[PDB]
Amino acid sequence: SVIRHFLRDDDLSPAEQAEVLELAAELKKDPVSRRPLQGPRGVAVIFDKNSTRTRFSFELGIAQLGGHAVVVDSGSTQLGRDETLQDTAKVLSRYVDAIVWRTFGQERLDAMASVATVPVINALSDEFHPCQVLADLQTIAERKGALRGLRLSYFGDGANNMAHSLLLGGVTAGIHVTVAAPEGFLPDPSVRAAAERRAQDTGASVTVTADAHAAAAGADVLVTDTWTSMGQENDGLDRVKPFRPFQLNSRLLALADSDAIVLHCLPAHRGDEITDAVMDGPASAVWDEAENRLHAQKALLVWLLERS
Amino acid sequence: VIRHFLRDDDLSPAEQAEVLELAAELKKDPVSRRPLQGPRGVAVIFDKNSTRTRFSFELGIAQLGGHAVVVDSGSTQLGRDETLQDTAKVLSRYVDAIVWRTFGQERLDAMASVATVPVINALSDEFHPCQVLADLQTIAERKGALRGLRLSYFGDGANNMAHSLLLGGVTAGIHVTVAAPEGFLPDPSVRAAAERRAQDTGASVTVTADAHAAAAGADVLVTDTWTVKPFRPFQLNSRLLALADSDAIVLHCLPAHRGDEITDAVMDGPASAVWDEAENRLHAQKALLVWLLERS
Amino acid sequence: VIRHFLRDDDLSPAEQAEVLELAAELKKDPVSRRPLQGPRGVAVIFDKNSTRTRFSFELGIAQLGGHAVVVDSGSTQLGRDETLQDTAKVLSRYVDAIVWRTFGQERLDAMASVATVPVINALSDEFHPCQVLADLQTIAERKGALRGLRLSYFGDGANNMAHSLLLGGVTAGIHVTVAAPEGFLPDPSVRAAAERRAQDTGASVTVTADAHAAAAGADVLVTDTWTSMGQENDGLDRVKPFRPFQLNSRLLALADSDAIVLHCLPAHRGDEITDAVMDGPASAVWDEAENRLHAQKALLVWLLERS
Ligand SMILES: FC(F)(F)c1cc(Br)c2nc[nH]c2c1
Repeated sequence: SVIRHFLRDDDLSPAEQAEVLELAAELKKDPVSRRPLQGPRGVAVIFDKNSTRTRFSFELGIAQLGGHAVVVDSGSTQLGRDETLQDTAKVLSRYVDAIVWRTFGQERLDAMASVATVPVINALSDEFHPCQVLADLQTIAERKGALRGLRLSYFGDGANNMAHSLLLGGVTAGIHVTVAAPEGFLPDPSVRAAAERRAQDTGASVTVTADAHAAAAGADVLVTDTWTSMGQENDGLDRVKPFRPFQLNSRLLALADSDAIVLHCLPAHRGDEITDAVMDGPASAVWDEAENRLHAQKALLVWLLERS
Repeated sequence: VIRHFLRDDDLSPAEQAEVLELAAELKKDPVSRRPLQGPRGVAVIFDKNSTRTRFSFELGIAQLGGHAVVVDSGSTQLGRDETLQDTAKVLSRYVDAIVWRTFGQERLDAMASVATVPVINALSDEFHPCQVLADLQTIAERKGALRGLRLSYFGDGANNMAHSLLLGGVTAGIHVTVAAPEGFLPDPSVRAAAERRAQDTGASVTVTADAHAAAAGADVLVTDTWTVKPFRPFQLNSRLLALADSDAIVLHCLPAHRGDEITDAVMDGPASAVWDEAENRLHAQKALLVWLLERS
Repeated sequence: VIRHFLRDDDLSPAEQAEVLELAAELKKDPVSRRPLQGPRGVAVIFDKNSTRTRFSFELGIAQLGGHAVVVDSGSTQLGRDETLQDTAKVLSRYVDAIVWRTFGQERLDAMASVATVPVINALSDEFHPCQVLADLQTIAERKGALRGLRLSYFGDGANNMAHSLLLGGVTAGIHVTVAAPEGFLPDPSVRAAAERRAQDTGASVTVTADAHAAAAGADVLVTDTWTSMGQENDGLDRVKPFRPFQLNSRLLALADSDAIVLHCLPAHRGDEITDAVMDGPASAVWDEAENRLHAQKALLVWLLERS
């Protein structure tokens, strides 16, 4: 049987992503009804950098599937350094049934997935955050119903992991995705081209614009994220001035549909990419969105384990 | 309607009695209560590591059917853009309770006003209320009724054990004496809260520099590490112990620096209940969790 | 009496055979034994971290129905804050067994002298007895009966793997050879203990600087890294003396044609072992690594029922 991995959002076809999201809704209703890891079987959860959301959602989600998460800070273990990556993956494949890895370069994930004989999941990387976007899609479906044909606009740094994954995962769900970002901060060209091609299959579309007002108008869903990740703090750029016109504020939200909702991958810098009034107001779905990391990641793991 | 346990007086006298009864029932049947079956999650967060706090809470939560997500001090420095209100809101979607070892009471109070699940003070600078629940469980199983008993704490009277022994002690009806040198006395608002609670239970509060009179007729003698000249007269030694009531029991929340605040002869002797006391952290904290969860 | 496992000879030949049989049974049926159901707790304490030791113990304890409380080295180190005796007395109230990776053997002996639960040496400076249980399980599943096999270890002859292959090997009736350069020889007390145990089992102990002689006709070839972190600053050139003892294709070709190769991992490819040997048909290093899980579960089951 071919071993399935989930490193980027387009690793699932449109029909596959729909199966995962339906399973996420089922598991939210009945959270201990699927026990593929009963035993317990192990799952490795490896961090090159920590995250409250990633830690809590995976460790508890794996336990609720009957399994046992072994949670490792790769800084402490010096992964890749004390032995080859291939040697590590061969031994992991003997102790666990899946590998969940938060790491930086996408090439590292690809390397691990090409040698491991268990599913590899990208918990969060520099280029993609596909588990967050599964949770986002679950949240949108909860509140709006059918995903096909919705209009979603993302604002801020157009080349970070959330911009890339909202493009790929959004068009895989049939959502028309707009990225509003200033010049110099636009999506990676190969990611954009992949999203445009996948959008053809689903009847969705990809738009990239510097006009925040135009991106917000008529939108069903508005999304933003922090303007700067940790690796970019020393990149030499002013990472405030280019982004101020793209702030998700009350004025911008008033341009979207009356029933629009707001999403934000945590953490948030209130006053930069998003204001208190929007973050804490009635259109915000950020806390359900964070909860749904637990359910959507469980669904992904059930689905990958069962097909591998 | 969400109950928290940040200081000993957060429990009324009747409520503390319920928790201690539950601790005794759970010591006898440790897997008979499964409110976290699933597993449901509990966060166990350390701003500063505490190995013995981690053992008792992590195993206790598991024996309730749950799964402890244990976060050590290394991640205390939250990353860029992380807050406390937002952390509390997210934790409340993943876990059914939050156990937190932090420093200032201000931080505990802040988490508790935002979180929609119970918050437990695992250990703080001002109070150690889970240790005192275990201490009261230890006294009761060895001596029976706590009301009327006479307890004396020796040493640093300004630290978290002195404060919690005052508040939790008088909540149980114990006559509490702190014996401490001049610069190391209870915080005055804590002392006043304890004097107030004591009127409801028939207990009392005494603060003295006279170790001999604190030990004289004591039923329970407690000490704790000092951190050093001002504490030497309060050393819990063979000599003070002779002054107490017969069958008096000695407590010490660990670790002990043998030959500083307490002697080998007292700690290894037949008055010592220090090992049962340490075990009872497990039972008393499980009881507290069961009790908080069913009211929240 | 409470049984501890601090060194390989803590098990008699008969008891070691019982543990290894249990490891084969647990490999077949990994969740059929639940002595820690509840869960009961097991302490897994690291004075220095070992990730593969963490994985195997943490999952193994869970599959016995228990809950491992894992303490990494980022906590205040045992012994500094209170006596080891005091710490052992508290641990004994919280858990049913203590698994500990520490440094000198006297710390293990101290903890076991007072603990009322079994103490297991996860890994120490002098011995690695759980790794050698996994090694023996691997050899037995690749070779059948252990008695009379010839095993040669190459490299630093005084590290924990050399000492444990000597002790655990002769306990199983294996003729053990340590091939090491002058000045890196087994501890004499350990060599004498292995020589005495070998009289009971028909085994033998050989120590030699002749790598070629040690490889010739061997059934099992073993090596390990030449240097631990603790040794990086010891002032020795820790490469030149060891290159004649590299486990490479030429050395392997001297052994029996059905010989297998073990390495407790991690490996430094190109130093103590070559890519060709470690990725070739004689290598059993991946089954070896997996068997840490099964052999340590067997040990825990066995110690818990005898204590
Ligand atoms: F699979 C093993 F063996 F347990 C493992 C896992 C990790 Br994550 C590691 N990081 C450095 N060495 C490692 C070894």
